[PDB]
Amino acid sequence: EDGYDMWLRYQPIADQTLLKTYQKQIRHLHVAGDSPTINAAAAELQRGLSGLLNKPIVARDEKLKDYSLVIGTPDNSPLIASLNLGERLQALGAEGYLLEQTRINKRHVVIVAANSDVGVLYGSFHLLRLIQTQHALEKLSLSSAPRLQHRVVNHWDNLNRVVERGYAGLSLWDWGSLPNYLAPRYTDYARINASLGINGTVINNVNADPRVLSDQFLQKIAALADAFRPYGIKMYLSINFNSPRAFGDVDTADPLDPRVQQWWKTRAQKIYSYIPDFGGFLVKADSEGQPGPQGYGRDHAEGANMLAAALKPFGGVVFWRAFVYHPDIEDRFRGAYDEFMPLDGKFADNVILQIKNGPIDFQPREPFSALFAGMSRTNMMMEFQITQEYFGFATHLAYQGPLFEESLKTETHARGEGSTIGNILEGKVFKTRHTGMAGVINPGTDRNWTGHPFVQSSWYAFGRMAWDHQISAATAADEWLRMTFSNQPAFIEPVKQMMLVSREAGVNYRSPLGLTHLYSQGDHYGPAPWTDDLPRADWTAVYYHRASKTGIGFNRTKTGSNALAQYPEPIAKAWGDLNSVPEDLILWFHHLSWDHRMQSGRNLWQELVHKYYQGVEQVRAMQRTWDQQEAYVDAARFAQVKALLQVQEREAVRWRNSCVLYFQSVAGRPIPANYEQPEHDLEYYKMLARTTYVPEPWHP
Amino acid sequence: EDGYDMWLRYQPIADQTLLKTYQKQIRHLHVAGDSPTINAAAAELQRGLSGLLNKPIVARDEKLKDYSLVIGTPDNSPLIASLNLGERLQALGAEGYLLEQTRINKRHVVIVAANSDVGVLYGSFHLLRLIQTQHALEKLSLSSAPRLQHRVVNHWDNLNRVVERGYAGLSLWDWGSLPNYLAPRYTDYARINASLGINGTVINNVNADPRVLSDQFLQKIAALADAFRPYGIKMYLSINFNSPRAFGDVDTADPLDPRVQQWWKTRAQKIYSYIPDFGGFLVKADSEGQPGPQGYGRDHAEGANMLAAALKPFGGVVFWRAFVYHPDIEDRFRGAYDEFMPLDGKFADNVILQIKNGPIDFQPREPFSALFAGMSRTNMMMEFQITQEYFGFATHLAYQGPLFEESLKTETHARGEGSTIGNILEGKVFKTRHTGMAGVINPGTDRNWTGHPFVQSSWYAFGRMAWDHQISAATAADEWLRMTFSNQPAFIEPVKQMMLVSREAGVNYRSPLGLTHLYSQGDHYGPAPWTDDLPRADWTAVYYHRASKTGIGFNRTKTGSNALAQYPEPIAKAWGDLNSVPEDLILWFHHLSWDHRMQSGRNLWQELVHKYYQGVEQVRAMQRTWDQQEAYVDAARFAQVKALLQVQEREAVRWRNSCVLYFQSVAGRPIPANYEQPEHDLEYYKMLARTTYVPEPWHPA
Ligand SMILES: O=C(O)[C@H]1O[C@@H](O)[C@H](O)[C@@H](O)[C@@H]1O
Ligand SMILES: O=C(O)[C@H]1O[C@@H](O)[C@H](O)[C@@H](O)[C@@H]1O
Ligand SMILES: [Co+2]
Ligand SMILES: [Co+2]
Ligand SMILES: [Co+2]
Ligand SMILES: [Co+2]
Ligand SMILES: [Co+2]
Ligand SMILES: [Co+2]
Ligand SMILES: [Co+2]
Ligand SMILES: [Co+2]
Repeated sequence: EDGYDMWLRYQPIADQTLLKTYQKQIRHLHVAGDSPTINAAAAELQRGLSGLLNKPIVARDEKLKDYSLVIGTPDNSPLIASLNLGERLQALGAEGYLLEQTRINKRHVVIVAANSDVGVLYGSFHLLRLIQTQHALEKLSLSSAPRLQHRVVNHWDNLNRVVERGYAGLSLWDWGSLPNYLAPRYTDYARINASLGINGTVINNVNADPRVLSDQFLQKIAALADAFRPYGIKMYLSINFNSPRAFGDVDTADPLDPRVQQWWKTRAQKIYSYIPDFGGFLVKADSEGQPGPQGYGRDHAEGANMLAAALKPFGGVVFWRAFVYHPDIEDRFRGAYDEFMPLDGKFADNVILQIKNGPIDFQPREPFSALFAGMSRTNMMMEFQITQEYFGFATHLAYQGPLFEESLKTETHARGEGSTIGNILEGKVFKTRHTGMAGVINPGTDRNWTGHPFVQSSWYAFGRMAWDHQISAATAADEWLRMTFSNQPAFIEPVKQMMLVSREAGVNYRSPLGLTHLYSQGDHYGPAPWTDDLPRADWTAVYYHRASKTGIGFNRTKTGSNALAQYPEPIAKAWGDLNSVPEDLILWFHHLSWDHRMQSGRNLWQELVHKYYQGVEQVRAMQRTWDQQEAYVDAARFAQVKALLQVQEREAVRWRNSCVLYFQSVAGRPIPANYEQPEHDLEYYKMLARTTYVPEPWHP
Repeated sequence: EDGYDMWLRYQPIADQTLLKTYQKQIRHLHVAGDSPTINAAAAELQRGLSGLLNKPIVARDEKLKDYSLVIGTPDNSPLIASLNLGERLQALGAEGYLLEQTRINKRHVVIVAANSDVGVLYGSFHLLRLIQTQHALEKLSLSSAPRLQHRVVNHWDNLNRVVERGYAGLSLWDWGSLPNYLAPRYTDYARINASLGINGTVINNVNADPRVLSDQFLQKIAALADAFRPYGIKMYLSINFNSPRAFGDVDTADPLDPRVQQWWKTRAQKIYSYIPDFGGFLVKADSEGQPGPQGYGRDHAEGANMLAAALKPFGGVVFWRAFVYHPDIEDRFRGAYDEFMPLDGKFADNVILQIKNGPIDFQPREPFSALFAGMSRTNMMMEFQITQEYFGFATHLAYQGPLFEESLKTETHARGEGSTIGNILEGKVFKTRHTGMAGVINPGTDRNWTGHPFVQSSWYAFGRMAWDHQISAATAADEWLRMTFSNQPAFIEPVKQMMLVSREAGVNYRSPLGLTHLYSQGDHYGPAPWTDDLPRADWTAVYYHRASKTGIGFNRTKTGSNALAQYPEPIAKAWGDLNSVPEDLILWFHHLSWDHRMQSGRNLWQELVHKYYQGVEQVRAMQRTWDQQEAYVDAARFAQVKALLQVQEREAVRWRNSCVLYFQSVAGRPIPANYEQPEHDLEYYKMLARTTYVPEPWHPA
């Protein structure tokens, strides 16, 4: 087990009694269709069922045999059509499916039925997943349809193949051999994502390279799109807003200039000539030095709509990112909301605003982005981070399922109770239909795709939750563990719990209690809570914590930056009152004296120290848990995860010591005597922050 | 087949009659020894014999059974000791071995015998290679010993894991998880190299990062050294000469300053505390902006000997590179020789001067470095390039065996006939202390290690030739093809010939007839023969070709730069006379009229055009040959190679068109009508040279 198969490990079912039951139920595979998508589904079931059932199961179009798996749509499978499923199939829409044990002409069958070929593909992966996770097929009757339209992955890949915030190898896209070489890995990539129902990929960096739009690269990109197409995955590209200028075709990129409008229209025509089902564009504009409409004195709707008009005739959409923040505003927290709220309703219907979970930048815990509860006439989609930019690159174990679930189940009170982020994303709160979730996965050429084996779990949870935003972190972990490692209950339970606590451990040894943005700049690998004196104050650490001798925290109430007024009144009320604000967010909104007493009975200084030490203890406990699993895991992945956890414990100690000593130097309070005192001083940790190997190929 | 096993593919022998013979001969595996190295040999034989013979063969220390493979030294194997092999075995030295079908206590056996445990490991790999290449074991009686002492690989790896002139992925060394995580791939890397007898590795870039010497990194590096040790591979590091300054410990790096001398002594003590058998240092100094003794007004012997003194108490060596050339000399070709000859005899005995094959920079064909025939009182070693910096990155097929053989068999006449480069390296010409060969391999994390499958063949040939410098490119290709793809004769023959022509094809479409250095600067991906106006003239293209309306070539005879006078007289004579100079080197030494008539009957302009067009035709023929092999190769590697050959053909056309049109613009002569006229004009190719995606993660400064 080198991890190349990820969670699609088609190994013989270990439970011998259960295996016999599956072998009795699925003796044949019946597939009448022959479209590329159905062929992909048939190929997956043939390899999957053959591996899991430990016998050759070959896809055939022959007279129906007893105990068959039968797949198709009413349009390509007369057997499925003969069942007259009607309304039951109608509720499934364009991507849903039905899995059911039933009878066709007295033959025992299990059907994978859908309206479309892609629905059949998704249903086929779910059928395999039921077997992978040792679920019974007897009396099976279930249907599912995705809750979000655009379920996409994002890759911050540069064309030189270095990945920005990439800890898993070089970019998968081998430009030097494209379009000529159709590497099997491109198909495996499609299989991995299709297994989760992901239907779109943005292959290139948001810090966008205009070359992706050149003929040379569109031909290369078309080969990738061709490989992804049978798996239902549309191709998307990040664009550079100054492309008309970069190509030397127009002397401006102003979206109101007709020559610019025309340049994009012609470029869209060129794209669709190579990729007739091209999805559209991802846009990072007027942010962190990336060009945009504001560079020409135009607004974000003017820029987005210009691109959207170029795509409209071809059915393309614009994912316009809301990650924008000017350095001269009072409070970066307020930035995106103040930029986009005035534009609510001004965007075309093929524009979707892509918004990070929180208003800062993927920090270990952030409150929900106020834009989600404020934009009522604009399509929106979520952007989550999977790659561990802020959770320890490829050496820390940090399952992100809990972060995603926490976000999705957050009640916003935007329009009564039930205004959860998930419900907003689904479109039910504000009544929009163009919906989605994007996940910044940044995998690479490492054999296991993600570097750290457990980053696979985060990619997994993300795709499951993009399909159904109410799926819990626990449910996704249970499936992933079964698929990736073992179905042994004695293994599943402790490892699931280890996964579930890992996110919180990552918060605790870095920045608990509402602290944030304490990382070394600009690499983000280790601690640097002392960081000050950068060209922009909002890229420093002290800007966020505002620690002094008397207190800590950032006042975002009415008496401070009043960012709380950007939220619905029930949220502003709950978070603005010290009696009701969650302690896990408190320092985002309140500047508190070090003597403030917390729910635990500790004062704030004591609670801060307790949290930092708790995070290290949580890592140590993960170490012990993992060591207990040696009998259930292959020796190679066991040894790898054991080793990485040692690296993580060492780094967590460095984080803890650096931060506790830093805040001690500012507060002037002792570390309570029960704790192991750091043996080195703050100056030593400032030296480790200069000399600690930053393990990433890309650099700021 | 994803190429991860490279040439150690232990799959069942396909010839069923032959398989049965092997199965009859090797029924058991007997190993009495238990040192780490013997254990590694035993594990290799267990997995190798089990795979090749398609039956479980487990290494055991039990009473000898009939039809056993028995391995060991007289010191660790009483069975081998009982044969009283004496002088025959002893003559094979510290790394050699004997493979022999014989009898012990009336049992039929095949022995893998050596004086040392590493000799047993090397012999075990040769035993497996005999089976992998379908050689008979009946009456087997062969011995071998390496002809060079230091058989080393070099990795131009940066600590961020980006590889300089690396076309095969990120650096293998995962610094973020070291030393804690002992990745299996580190052992597989040691197996690959040990299978060729490679006994050293320099893991980091010659453009050296001082951090490798920090305690933090030495701990990491020690884990790698630990993984490599059972396989006989010593660890070496490239050093930055300014390290005492970079560490903030000394305000100078002057090798004559006692504080500097002491810094390195203390540093060596720290290294050896982590890695007790550390091999030593590779040094790129006073070259291309890298620091060195000349920065302190000292010479390269003063610098090298300072480092060598630090290592001497621990048995370490300094590989001091001769790749040095100042921008203000009249002819770069003369540089290394003029720098180092005055220092011949001044280097300490644990210093070895590491010299590239040619005096420029790994160009597709270079004449031999004159230093090899001149330095008669200094230890020398060869440096060859495997990574295809100048042969097309990871997209062109270019087996380098012929380049290495061409070099090693070149007669230099240093001390009369028999003064081949190989014999010089072996120590037979000048009678020297330390010998060796280094190969810049630059593999990475790509599943197949080398990107292009065929780069594996170059690494293979390199290690084979480091063991025995008289091994031909053809022999190494025959072995490699058998081990990597197929033993079918109908496959081997045409693919071997394809491999053998591939180097020449790469010369032909880039820079034939003694032309050189026509690449895009500084990435080296594509053609740029017009390159002029760089900060240093010796980094341009025009500096080398000197093309004009009347002629082309660089005068290195007595009437020009007289670089020929740096060679032994018979070479200076042969190359300086137009009647005897090889046409494949001619423009290195002569500036010739475009009307000069070549051996073929063509004038020089016509010959130049013919060679550039021939190179493209040679790639097209490689495509046709490869297509004919579909039945013999697995579908995945077949498809990959087919596709890469398409990329190569397209790029070779770009090269051809760019260079022919460029030289045409200068000569003002027509491309003969028999040749297909380029798809576009010279200005268009000057545009493709700005627009053509450079497929490498690393970029020049
Ligand atoms: O989302 C973004 O555009 C940016 O997000 C930040 O988290 C990363 O540090 C930066 O590399 C990205 O370009
Ligand atoms: O040998 C060397 O030091 C140099 O060789 C040249 O061929 C390479 O362009 C350069 O990247 C190396 O550093
Ligand atoms: Co893994
Ligand atoms: Co980059
Ligand atoms: Co735990
Ligand atoms: Co206190
Ligand atoms: Co290969
Ligand atoms: Co670099
Ligand atoms: Co050929
Ligand atoms: Co002519």
